[PDB]
Amino acid sequence: MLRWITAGESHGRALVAVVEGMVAGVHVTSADIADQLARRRLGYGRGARMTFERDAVTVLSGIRHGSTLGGPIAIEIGNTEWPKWETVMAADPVDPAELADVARNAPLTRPRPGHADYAGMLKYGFDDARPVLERASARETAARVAAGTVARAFLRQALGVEVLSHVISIGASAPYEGPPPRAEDLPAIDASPVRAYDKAAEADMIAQIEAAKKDGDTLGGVVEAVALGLPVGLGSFTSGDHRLDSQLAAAVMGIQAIKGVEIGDGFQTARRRGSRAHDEMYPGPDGVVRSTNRAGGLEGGMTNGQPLRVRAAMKPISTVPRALATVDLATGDEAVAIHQRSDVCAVPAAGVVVETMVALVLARAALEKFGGDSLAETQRNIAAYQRSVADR
Amino acid sequence: MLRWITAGESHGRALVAVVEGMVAGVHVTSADIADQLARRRLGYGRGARMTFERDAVTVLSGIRHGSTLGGPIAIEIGNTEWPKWETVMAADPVDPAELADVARNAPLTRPRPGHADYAGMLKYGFDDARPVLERASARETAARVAAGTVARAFLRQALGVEVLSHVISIGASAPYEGPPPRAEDLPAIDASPVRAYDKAAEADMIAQIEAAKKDGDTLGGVVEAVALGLPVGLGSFTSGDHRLDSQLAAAVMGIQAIKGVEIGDGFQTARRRGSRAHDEMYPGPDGVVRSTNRAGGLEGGMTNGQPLRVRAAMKPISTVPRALATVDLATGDEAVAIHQRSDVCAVPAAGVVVETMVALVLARAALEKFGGDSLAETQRNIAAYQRSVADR
Amino acid sequence: MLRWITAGESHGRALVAVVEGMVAGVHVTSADIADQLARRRLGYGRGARMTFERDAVTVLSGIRHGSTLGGPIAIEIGNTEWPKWETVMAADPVDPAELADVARNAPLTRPRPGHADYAGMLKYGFDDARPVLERASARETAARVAAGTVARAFLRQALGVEVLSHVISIGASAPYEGPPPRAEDLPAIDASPVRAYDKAAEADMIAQIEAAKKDGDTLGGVVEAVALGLPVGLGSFTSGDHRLDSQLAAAVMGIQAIKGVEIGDGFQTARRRGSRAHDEMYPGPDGVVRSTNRAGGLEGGMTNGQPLRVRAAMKPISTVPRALATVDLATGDEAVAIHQRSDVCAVPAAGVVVETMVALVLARAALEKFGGDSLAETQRNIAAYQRSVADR
Amino acid sequence: MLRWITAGESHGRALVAVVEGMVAGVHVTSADIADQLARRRLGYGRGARMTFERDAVTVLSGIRHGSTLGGPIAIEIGNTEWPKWETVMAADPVDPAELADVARNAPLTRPRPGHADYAGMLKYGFDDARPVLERASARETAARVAAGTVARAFLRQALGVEVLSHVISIGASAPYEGPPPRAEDLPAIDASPVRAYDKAAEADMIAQIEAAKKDGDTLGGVVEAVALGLPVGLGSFTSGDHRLDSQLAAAVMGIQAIKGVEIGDGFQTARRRGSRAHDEMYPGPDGVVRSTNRAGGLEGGMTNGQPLRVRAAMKPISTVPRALATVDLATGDEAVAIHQRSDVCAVPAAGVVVETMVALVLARAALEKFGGDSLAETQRNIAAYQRSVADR
Ligand SMILES: NC(=O)c1cccnc1
Ligand SMILES: NC(=O)c1cccnc1
Ligand SMILES: NC(=O)c1cccnc1
Ligand SMILES: NC(=O)c1cccnc1
Ligand SMILES: [Cl-]
Ligand SMILES: [Cl-]
Ligand SMILES: [Cl-]
Ligand SMILES: [Cl-]
Ligand code: NA
Ligand code: NA
Ligand code: NA
Ligand code: NA
Ligand code: NA
Ligand code: NA
Ligand code: NA
Ligand code: NA
Repeated sequence: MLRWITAGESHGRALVAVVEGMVAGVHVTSADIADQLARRRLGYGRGARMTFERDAVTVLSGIRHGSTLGGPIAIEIGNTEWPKWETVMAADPVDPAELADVARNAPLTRPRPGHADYAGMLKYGFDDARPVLERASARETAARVAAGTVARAFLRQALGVEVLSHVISIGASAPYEGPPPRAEDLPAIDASPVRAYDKAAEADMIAQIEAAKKDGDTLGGVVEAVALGLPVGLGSFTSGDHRLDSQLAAAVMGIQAIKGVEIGDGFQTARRRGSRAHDEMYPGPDGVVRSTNRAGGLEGGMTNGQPLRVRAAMKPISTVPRALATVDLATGDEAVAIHQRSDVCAVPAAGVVVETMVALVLARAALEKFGGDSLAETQRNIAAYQRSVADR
Repeated sequence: MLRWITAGESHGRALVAVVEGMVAGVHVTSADIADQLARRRLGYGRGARMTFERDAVTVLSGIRHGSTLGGPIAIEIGNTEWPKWETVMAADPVDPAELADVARNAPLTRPRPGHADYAGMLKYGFDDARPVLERASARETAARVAAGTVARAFLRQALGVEVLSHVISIGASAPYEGPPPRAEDLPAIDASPVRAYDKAAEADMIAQIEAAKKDGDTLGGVVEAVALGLPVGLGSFTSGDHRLDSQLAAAVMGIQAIKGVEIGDGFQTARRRGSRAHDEMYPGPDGVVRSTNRAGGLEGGMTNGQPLRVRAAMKPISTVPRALATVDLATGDEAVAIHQRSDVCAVPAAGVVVETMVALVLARAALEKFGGDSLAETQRNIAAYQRSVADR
Repeated sequence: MLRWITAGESHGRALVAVVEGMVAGVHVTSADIADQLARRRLGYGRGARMTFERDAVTVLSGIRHGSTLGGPIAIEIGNTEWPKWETVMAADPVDPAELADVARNAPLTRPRPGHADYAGMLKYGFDDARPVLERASARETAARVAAGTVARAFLRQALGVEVLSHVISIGASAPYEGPPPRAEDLPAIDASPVRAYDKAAEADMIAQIEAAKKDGDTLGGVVEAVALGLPVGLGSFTSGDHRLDSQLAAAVMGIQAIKGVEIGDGFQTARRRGSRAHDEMYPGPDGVVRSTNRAGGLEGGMTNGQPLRVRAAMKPISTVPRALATVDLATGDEAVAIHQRSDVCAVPAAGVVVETMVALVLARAALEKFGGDSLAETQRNIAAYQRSVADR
Repeated sequence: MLRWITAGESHGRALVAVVEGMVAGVHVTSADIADQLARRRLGYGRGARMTFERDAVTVLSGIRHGSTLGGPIAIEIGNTEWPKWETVMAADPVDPAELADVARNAPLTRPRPGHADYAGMLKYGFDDARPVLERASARETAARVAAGTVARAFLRQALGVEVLSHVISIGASAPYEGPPPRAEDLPAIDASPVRAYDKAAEADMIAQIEAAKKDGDTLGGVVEAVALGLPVGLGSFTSGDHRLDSQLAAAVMGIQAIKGVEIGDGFQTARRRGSRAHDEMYPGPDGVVRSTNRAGGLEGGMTNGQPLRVRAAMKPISTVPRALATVDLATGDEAVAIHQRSDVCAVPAAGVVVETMVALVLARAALEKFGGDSLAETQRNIAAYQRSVADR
């Protein structure tokens, strides 16, 4: 089975992604990985969060001469700020007397509302929030995106599938409810300050961000990931855990700051009558065709061949300076929460991470159905299935 | 690790639930299971879907004298309609000539929009939808509820945790946005025709159902499961898959007809400014207290001690008679989809299933943190943790 | 992924096996299951352990008209002795005053050396061994064999693979070290009182059993499972857990009373020089051929196309009357262990269980490589792989 | 759950180990890791396999100031020979014309008997053995040992458990069948050229190696890992996969070149009568005591408190120069296998790897029973269990 794991602290020496169970023969390079990582730098005000200097990407294992080997793929992402943190986040012991004179090593005892700090401190018995926030930080999503690049390459090469995203709403903007983009629209989306597909929505969202920035506040939003070209029959109806919507929901809701996930029209579908809620089927040249995609490409836990549409609701992830009451756990005193990040809105970049998690799940589901140990083998199995479906 | 699996076809001989990894010493009985199963009969018009005769519950393994043994727990739920289906759904071969004279055995070749039928037929290479719909059917949720009863008993006995649900909206009703219920409110909720906690919302929802029923249409809705009494620190921030919101989203989205999941204020949180989106913390007698629960009891992937609130969006699950165009896959001809169920709205009963899936995930997470092989052992570990938290 | 789980107590109402992840379209019937279950009745003196009355087999789910459906397959095996145990092993509470008058309900507080009793009592905090021995009992292997029948059917139909076993040694017999049997030899083996393939070894083993029976003692032995017809490349070298020898060792060592597992010549291979330890390769008509199979069909974690040979060492599983000192945990007093079973040797029947566990692992590994959701799909993928190998 | 994964090719840039699910608060350092890695350099003739220059160890994540953080722990092990391989094993594409002039890049088309080469080439559709041998190589066991160090630290700190190993036999030596060593014996064992605990066996084994070295041959052997101080009740009898012997067998048999695994007296137990096969129990001051440990510390799938003894049979792992016939898969011609390693015997070093795999499994099983997210929490749970057992 395709599996992925991330490791690293935000201010540690490096991040690591390991992907296990990918077939041999998939073409992917360090440049491909760096290109996807660069897409996390996108978005109005993103420079408040990310440093200009790009981190070094190193493929440590599992790829030779631009082709996967079949074994575990380990990718390392450096931390350009490591020299500042090499004592505070040293792996090995440091003289506590030396540490006592390092202002940067001071414990953090005032948990931020909305973050892992409080519950994590209690759970792990930490008197300092540092070990919690270092691992909880959305910097970890860089490692996800490295892993996701492998999944993306597989999906394109094996199935001709493309994954992209666009932003539906930020703050109080009027949601974009038109058709999703296609792959050819990605350049324009990624050139939008808010990674919008619609110009009216783009202007509205930019205005929301400007107003929040002026007020010293922060915003969340809704993003839609779109996967095009999928075959019918990934996922299964045979049990709850095998339903592709279950798997996608796990992967997307597990992203930092995500508080909701929908497939297609989601919560709006729940407000519709059955006569207008579903996608009717009609005869077409090369099989059954639909005129609507309210289902968002999944029915009964499986891909139906329509575009897959997965929406994620992101809470505002940056703590508002001076606004939020908390408690100093060291003393029990009232306190004010201090922020770790200063960006107003991370929704556009969060979209890129949603794409990644969707790609990983889709690649896993494809390998479950089509099997194979090399790309050519998987491709033969796919072709045979496609022929058997066509011959119906 | 706590694990659960369901088996059975809707019209097969019986359903089976197996729960593996529950500690010994949890008090649970066949009567407890039957009581939870009875809660699936709740809801206005539910008798259109469920037969009056109650199915037989049999505990086959893993419980002795009302106490779990520590091994796998297998629960069987009979099918009162089996005599009608004992040939059509016979496990063993039947003379195809005999089968040819059984009208009930006719293949189903007109997939219903919104259901597993089409994709499942293609995926598994079936020329008949029967094997797909028999396993995809929400009758399988009975087996889930049997398993969930074990989880519920554990949560109550080990942690003093209660799980309940109430309905937020059905069709175009105005959503109930007030506080959630407590455990003591469950009798009144379960006595409501729409399992509502609010009388205004109840009337509105009943009206929606009446109008849909008159129009020969069907409805979905939104339900909120609520878990009370949880300790701080179930789930973790250490990776996406360990976040309790990820796990809950998987379990809830994997329920038939669910198209969206939210934690707390979910999608509305994405429309709020950071200054009003989160739950501020204040000093209190026995620790930190909050005045709001916008987070729905989870922050950074972990329980924070507030009520857990998980909302599920359900599409309308019953196919509207004569409304939906489809294709006869045998001929390629246009067709009209024929319904398998006739109930207008299954939202209230679906709430009971959401409760079950939440309970299973919570029990698994509790056993992950607190360990133990017997209830008394787990309880000692819980008490020690609670003391260590209190002593802060 | 193919998964299997067993549930049941020895004296409970029934056993249940559930197999999840088997493809649709595999031909298997209740008669096939009963036939494999009957093979557990084989062996000299087996009637000391098994009652003459055959247990009822019922397929509850996942098979229709003799063909798998693709969903979970649940098989129930009745307990003919249930009426004797229906109070002592009742699932629901019984008046403790009534129980106090039932001699059969007396707690067991004298753990048997060599069994789960002592450690299980301590682990789970039981003051009675009953709940431990009821689940630990090798009666549970009946449920394994039911599950294994599904795996066997798949292996035969998809790959033309056969799994069998023969006994190498019992007690102090001289081990049979000749070639393994082929499928056509199974009738003769199953007709042997000790399921031997060699007549000299058969006589020696029968003599050992006769001597032990006269002395009131018990015996273990060594069995070899053999799987024929496997394709090259099941399992992988990419990590320890993916090595097929790792997976087979887990499955076989997890059988009750097994204390050792070898692949091919195992421990003897460790005593040989490299010049005589391995299987040299030579040109042949339809590919590479070997003249020896010291490796037992696995090299570097993968099938090499030779017969797979897996040997299991079984300790003597029946407690010797009056021989073994133990402690009464209720009092701390010295005691003598009392036996639960009276058979001298269960090695022949244990062989049948080893076959089953090998079949389950092989079926899982085949589905991992070849994928597919229906048998025809898996078969096409297999054929394509076989062609690609042949074309080398 | 505790999980471990390794990544890396033998001649790649680096190896990586990731351990997920270890509690926070375990004291472990890069020096501890390097010390365990150094123990792989032990053994007569080991310098034929390992280069004098020690590889760099870098802890990338999951440990701060010598204490685990609770998140994933990633450890990197450098490759001192990388400059020689940086083109041949480059991750990114290299001009095939440039590669054509690099003798080191020549494909390997003559699979070695006894290795992954042949089956791996066929499985993955490789025309070159290089990608197979690079990942299959026992160099990967360095990454295992890095991960195992974390497990070892946890076992010592949480449970007072020590894991060690000694060599039982090499080639045709007379096996050492005396008592196992204790922790205090490790210095002497690690100072033995063959890591023997017995002086007679040591001399015999050294003689075997000398004779094989003179004859240009290679040897395997048998090693015993010993774990001391374990609590009663790790593992379970509730299913085959939960039996600790199953889990240990998987972990040990998954080590390169291992062809057999035994618990305690293993295969010899299968040749004994029940009256002499098991460990009788007697009253003692602080509980039940045994006078023998034929069981090797496990009964019914669980630790019984005696020393755990796990034996592994290793085939000879280095290919004998000029001895083994194979086939050139490029041409179909007969060929002779060429060796990748030149050491006569790797049994002593293999023992260190067996220790590591045992430690990982034991740590996982301990965390399953005792739970906890920090060491102090786990320790409290352990103490409470120990008290509850003592109070019996
Ligand atoms: N990159 C980010 O800052 C981010 C924040 C939240 C979710 N995903 C990504
Ligand atoms: N019981 C039901 O009919 C049902 C339908 C959809 C989801 N959950 C339960
Ligand atoms: N059927 C049996 O009695 C048995 C005993 C031990 C192992 N496998 C089967
Ligand atoms: N280090 C080694 O060479 C080795 C070989 C085989 C098994 N384990 C380790
Ligand atoms: Cl912040
Ligand atoms: Cl319907
Ligand atoms: Cl016995
Ligand atoms: Cl070699
Ligand atoms: Na390929
Ligand atoms: Na669409
Ligand atoms: Na208890
Ligand atoms: Na609330
Ligand atoms: Na088929
Ligand atoms: Na053979
Ligand atoms: Na600690
Ligand atoms: Na010992």
